[PDB]
Amino acid sequence: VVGGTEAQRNSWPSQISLQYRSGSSWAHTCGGTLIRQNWVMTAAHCVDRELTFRVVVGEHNLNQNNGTEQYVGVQKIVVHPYWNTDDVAAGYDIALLRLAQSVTLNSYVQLGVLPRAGTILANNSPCYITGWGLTRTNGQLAQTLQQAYLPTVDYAICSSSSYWGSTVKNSMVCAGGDGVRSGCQGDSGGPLHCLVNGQYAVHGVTSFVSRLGCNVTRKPTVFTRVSAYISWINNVIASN
Ligand code: NA
Repeated sequence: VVGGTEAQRNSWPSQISLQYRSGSSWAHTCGGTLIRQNWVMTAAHCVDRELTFRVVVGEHNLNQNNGTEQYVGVQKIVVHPYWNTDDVAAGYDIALLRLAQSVTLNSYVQLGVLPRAGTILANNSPCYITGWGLTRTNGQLAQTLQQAYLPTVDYAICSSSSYWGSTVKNSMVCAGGDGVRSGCQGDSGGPLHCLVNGQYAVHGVTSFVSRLGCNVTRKPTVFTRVSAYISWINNVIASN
């Protein structure tokens, strides 16, 4: 997250770190959201590679013991059936991961609340992106969980020529684009939390930014719109 600030350790209890085994160690690769005690939602493009993955919940500092982490293997990966790796702009950038064991809920570990199906945010709605992604274009991952305030940009605007044009679809949400704050590598799969009727819900799964850098004016971060996929999510979980 570029232009972010350190999150309080109990602000975003549905946030997870997806990590892969790298030699003798594990390394953070993207974010995601806990949606059942044994299911995680992330971006499809995060699990494109044939790696060994684990999920870490209750994480705050990637490089120190926080005393709150639970580590759990990924048992099954279900990517959206329409997803196509060489066409992120077509959408369907979403995947569910079944965990090997169910995690225990506490003040650091909670289920993410999803929006009702079909819900669309008005232009300029207040949202926070959270994650451990790069803190500058071509930079390094954050140690501690970061958050940034990124107001939504509605489809009519973000699909106009000076923004994303037809690369953005109605199945997506855009947020940010002020040139100071944005998502960045390592944030993919992570949540966009928006305050609706007094309650934060996860409205987006971070999907892509502009190859011209993370924080670029009029290239808001693009997220998969979770409220477009409520039935898909229910169906997968009901059938697995
Ligand atoms: Na830690």
